[PDB]
Amino acid sequence: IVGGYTCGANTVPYQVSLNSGYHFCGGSLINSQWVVSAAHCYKSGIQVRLGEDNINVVEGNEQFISASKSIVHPSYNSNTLNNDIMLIKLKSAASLNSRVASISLPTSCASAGTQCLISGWGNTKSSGTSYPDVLKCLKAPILSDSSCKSAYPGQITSNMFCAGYLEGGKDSCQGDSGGPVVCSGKLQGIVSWGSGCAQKNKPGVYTKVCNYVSWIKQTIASN
Ligand SMILES: COc1ccc2[nH]cc(CCN)c2c1
Ligand SMILES: COc1ccc2[nH]cc(CCN)c2c1
Ligand SMILES: [Ca+2]
Repeated sequence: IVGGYTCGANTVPYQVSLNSGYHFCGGSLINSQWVVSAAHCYKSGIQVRLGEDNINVVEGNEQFISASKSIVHPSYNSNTLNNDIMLIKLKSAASLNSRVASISLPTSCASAGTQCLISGWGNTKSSGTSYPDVLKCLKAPILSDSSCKSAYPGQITSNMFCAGYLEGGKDSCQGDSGGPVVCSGKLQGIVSWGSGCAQKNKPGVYTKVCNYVSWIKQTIASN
């Protein structure tokens, strides 16, 4: 997260870190057994780390649970990033509490102008590299579909939306991939892609979670 703020330990209780020897992506806990992330975060050997603040220090609220199964969306295209969503099932159920909590799925899509919270352990610099230990947060509005498409000609599908600041300076970045965009208490987005980070006229692009709720629910119901 570039241009954000330190969230505060365990204040984003649905935020997970996906770990394969190191943090490599975010995700969102949606029930005691399941995490939603980006399809571009797929790899084998994932350990889901819940209750994290400092990802390099055991602080006492973590739960570390290995994935039993990953399900990339059937229509994910890794060249265009269309349908950039994946589900991860935990080998055992997380113990839910005030610091490890699921985030509600949307019942309808969110509108341009809605304020959201984007979070992760990604790079905090737009030119250069610095990776934080503690979770970073950014409040950002959803942008209009028209401004999103104008910013990224030929690339925005009906399964994507932009959020952030056309002036630059505030954005998600590398390592925030797969993490949450939460608006009015609902998971509306997943950190998906963008041109650089925090660049003028190049806002972050996010998977439009509301399009996937039926797939998520039916997948959970049979897996
Ligand atoms: C865009 O950066 C990342 C970062 C972490 C990642 N893990 C696995 C993948 C590729 C998915 N098959 C990936 C990509
Ligand atoms: C500019 O390099 C990267 C590298 C990896 C990334 N993952 C997601 C994003 C977009 C964040 N808005 C991103 C950007
Ligand atoms: Ca920790």
